[PDB]
Order: sequence, then C-alpha cells, then structure tokens
Amino acid sequence: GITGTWYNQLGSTFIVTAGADGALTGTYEAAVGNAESRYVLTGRYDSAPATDGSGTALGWTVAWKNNYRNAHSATTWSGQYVGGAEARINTQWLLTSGTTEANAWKSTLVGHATFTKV
Amino acid sequence: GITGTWYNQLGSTFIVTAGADGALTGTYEAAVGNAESRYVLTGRYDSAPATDGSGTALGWTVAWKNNYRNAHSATTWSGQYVGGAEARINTQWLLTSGTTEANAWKSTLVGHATFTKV
Amino acid sequence: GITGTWYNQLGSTFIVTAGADGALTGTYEAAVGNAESRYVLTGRYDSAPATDGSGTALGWTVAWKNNYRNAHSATTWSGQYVGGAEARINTQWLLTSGTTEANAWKSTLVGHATFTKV
Amino acid sequence: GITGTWYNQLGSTFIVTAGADGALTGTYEAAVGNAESRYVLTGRYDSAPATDGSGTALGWTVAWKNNYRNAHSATTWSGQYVGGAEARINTQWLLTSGTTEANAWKSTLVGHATFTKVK
Ligand SMILES: O=C(O)CCCC[C@@H]1SC[C@@H]2NC(=O)N[C@@H]21
Ligand SMILES: O=C(O)CCCC[C@@H]1SC[C@@H]2NC(=O)N[C@@H]21
Ligand SMILES: O=C(O)CCCC[C@@H]1SC[C@@H]2NC(=O)N[C@@H]21
Ligand SMILES: O=C(O)CCCC[C@@H]1SC[C@@H]2NC(=O)N[C@@H]21
Repeated sequence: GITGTWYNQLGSTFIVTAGADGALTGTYEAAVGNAESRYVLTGRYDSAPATDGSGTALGWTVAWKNNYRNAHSATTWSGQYVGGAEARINTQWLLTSGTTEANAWKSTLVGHATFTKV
Repeated sequence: GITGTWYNQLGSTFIVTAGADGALTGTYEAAVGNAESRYVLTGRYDSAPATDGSGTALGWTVAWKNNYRNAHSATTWSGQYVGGAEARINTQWLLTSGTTEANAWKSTLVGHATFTKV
Repeated sequence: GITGTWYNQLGSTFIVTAGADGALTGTYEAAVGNAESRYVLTGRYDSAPATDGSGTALGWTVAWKNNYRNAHSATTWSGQYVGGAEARINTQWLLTSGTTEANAWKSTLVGHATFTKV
Repeated sequence: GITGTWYNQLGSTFIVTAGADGALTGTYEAAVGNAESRYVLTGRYDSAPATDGSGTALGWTVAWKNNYRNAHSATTWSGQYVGGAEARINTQWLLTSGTTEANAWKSTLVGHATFTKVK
C-alpha cells in the first residue's frame, strides 16, 4: 500500500517505491522551500508490520540537492502508514540546514505532515 | 569524512558509507531500546556542502526490523556533519512506532545525539 | 481571540485566559494519556503581535499533577494563534517524563495539535 | 532544588523560582537570538516527583517580548531536573515564530539544552 504517489496539504508530491526488503526509494517534489524539480529520497519501512490494526512505521530522507539547486539542507520524515479507503502517511519531520557552529542552535526546523493518495 | 564508524553517548554503533551521489548506507546497532544486532540504514547527505564553514546536512533512517526481531518502529536522524576538531555528527531524531489510531498521539519520541568516532 | 475554550482533535479541553501583559493562565483537560480532570497551566503569548497577517506566538505548560493523580510528566505546547474566519491555535508539543538517566533517551514524546473553539 | 540561577552552553541565563504548588516563575536572558535583556518566563513542574532517582518533569515558556523588543516568537522548554552533586535541567525546546499562513510550515525551530548550576 505504500508504493505510489502521495500528496501533502502544502502541494508537494512524494513518489515512492517500497521494496520487499524494507527499502523506500523514490523522489520528492517540494511546493515550498528552497527547492525545485525532483530530489532523490531514500528510506526504510517496517516490511512486516503488526498484525492487529496498527500503522506501518517508516522514515525517509531528502537531501535538498539536485541538478538545479542545492539548499544545503536535509529533511527526514518519521511516521507511519495507515491503509484503507483513506490511506495516509502521518509524519513528523526535521529539516536541518548545514550551519556554522555559532548558528547550530537554529539549524533545525520541526514540522508535521499527513500525506494522502488524493 | 562521513564514511566510517561512529558512536553516540549511549554506545550505539553507526557504520556508514557516504557515496558520491549523496547516498548514505550502512548499519546501526542500538545500545538501548527494542533492538538487537545490526539494522540496515539508508539516508542522504549534501554531497557539495558550503565551503563557508558550515556543516554538511544529512539524514538517515533505521526501520527496526532485522532477522532477529521487529520493534515495529523507525527512527530518523536529521543533522549535520562537522569535519571539526574531533569530527562529529550532531543530530536530532524522531522514533515513530506503528500504533493503533487511539495511540497515535504517543507514536513518536524525540531526542538528540552527537556522534563521534571514538 | 486567545481567551476562550479550545478543543483539539483528541477532544481535550484547553480553557485559557490571556492577561494583558502576555500571561496565559487556565486549565487543561486531556482526553488521552495518564491524566484525569483538570490541570493547571501557565504560559506566555506575544501581547503585541505583528499586524501583517502574522500569527500570535505563544506557548504554555502543564505539569501532569493534580488532586487526583500525578503522571510525573509535563507537556509544553509551542504554537501560534491565527485569528479571523475560523480562529485556531496551531501547536507542536513536547511531553517529557521524569525518568532515570538510563531511560532519558525515551523521556520525551513529540506531537502536534490544532485547537479550535468548536 | 530547581530554584536558582541556571546556565546553558549558549551563554544564556535562566533565573527561576519553584513554587510549592508547582509554579515556575522568573526571567530568561538569551545570549543568542533576536533577544535583549531579560524576559518573563512562567511554567510548571512536578512538585511531588518520584524519589526513585527519576528526574523531575517541568516546562516553561518565554514570549520574546519585553520592554526593549519583540521577536514575535515564543520558546517552550520541556524537560526534567536531575539533582545531586552535578544537578542539571535536561530539556528540549520548540521556538515558534508567528507567521503568515503560507509560512507556517517553517514556523518552528527545535533544539535541546542542558542547564547547569555552573557555567
Ligand atoms: O528549504 C530547504 O532548505 C529545502 C526545501 C525544504 C522543503 C520543506 S521539507 C518540509 C516541508 N514539506 C514540504 O513538502 N516542503 C517543506
Ligand atoms: O522502538 C525501539 O525500541 C527500537 C528503537 C531503537 C533505539 C533508539 S533510536 C534513538 C536512540 N538512539 C539509540 O542509539 N537508541 C535509541
Ligand atoms: O500521560 C502523561 O504523561 C500525562 C498526560 C499527557 C497527555 C498528552 S499532552 C499531549 C497530548 N494532547 C492531549 O490532549 N493529551 C496528550
Ligand atoms: O530569536 C527569537 O525568535 C527570540 C529569541 C530566541 C532564542 C533561542 S530560545 C532557544 C535557544 N536557547 C537560548 O538561550 N536562545 C535560543
């Protein structure tokens, strides 16, 4: 259920393939941020999630460099997939920019996002 | 550089190879939590960091499933490499557990960790 | 705007008073977690907000001790009030438990919540 | 135990009084950030902690407005006090700026800070 195209409320587009092994592979297109076009993403997910009614833990990273720009920054999303008619991926993310040590205290933004199929 | 074997204050072991395309690949061994032995990790880093003195942004993900057990959870570390005194990776992390919907509100732990090579 | 009774998605109840000097006071009632009935809260808000459509920064804290039980934990919410149309308060929160040193790595939960008066 | 002057690595200084009922009151002096002079802080702490060696949960807020300036932003620190020979306050913090709706995605910084009785 994770492989495919997912959207967040901010207008970004996450295209993923979930390998049989636990790999997450794909591209991210950010609607906001110092970004343009697609960026490589790589991640991991629980390929044998709980057999009750729990989501599927996952995580992925995008470093914000591609052929057109480099934002000298990296976002990790940590969350879980919840399947069904309104499948979704509920995440929290951390966006760290490379900084001088004097500015390291403000290197990291924190946010959250729910991704959907529509 | 970032390729190498790194350790945090807890004694976990992070073994990573940074590839030229921006890929991070390796294994992670947790000194605490619902884990044993090594776990696959994958992530991304800025392959062309600023020369201005800033760190190098990166992130990586561990899904806490391997051959011996499955914690149904995933941690992402978001941070920057500092090829500084000791070189170090300063991170913040998010550990998300697959939960039921009623428990999603407590799905995610947050913490921070500095890794060094000794 | 801020002064009022607010609810989050979890159905918890946030009853707050904004004093004219930047003080937030009131009670919090959690619908989930190791809590029951009302808990004291206190916090601070920007009493002279930007007047450029920006939100009103604020935060508040609940220590989860009251006459009925004590969870030995405390949550802080950090967010901004957005007035107008449908007023809401958008937050991120940090729930820290008193733990031993060895368990401090898992002492803190993070989440997010939007409060509305509906 | 918590009452007194506390220092972090950034050079900021936090003065706090822990009330018997659980209130935290005082001022925070930041040494980095869009900040000058002292700022009011208020918060709460577990005033009947575990005696088992476990830390004392607590949190506080600073709205970064005082008589000298206004950063239109607020920080909350969430953490636990650990007493002893080497007392400290182990925290994580969220600093939220007021922002337009379209900028909300980047409204909040996250960080961590250990406070000590000695600089
Ligand atoms: O601005 C940068 O440093 C690079 C672009 C970051 C875009 C962020 S990642 C979190 C949020 N969700 C998105 O889809 N875009 C932003
Ligand atoms: O869900 C679990 O218990 C497995 C998580 C593994 C341990 C966590 S990840 C963050 C922190 N750093 C470590 O080295 N271990 C813990
Ligand atoms: O369980 C505890 O340690 C004390 C109660 C904490 C409840 C949390 S605070 C964040 C979230 N929002 C709520 O309304 N309840 C939970
Ligand atoms: O810049 C602002 O928006 C107001 C001041 C922010 C200062 C931050 S709060 C977290 C960290 N700890 C400090 O002592 N200063 C910074």
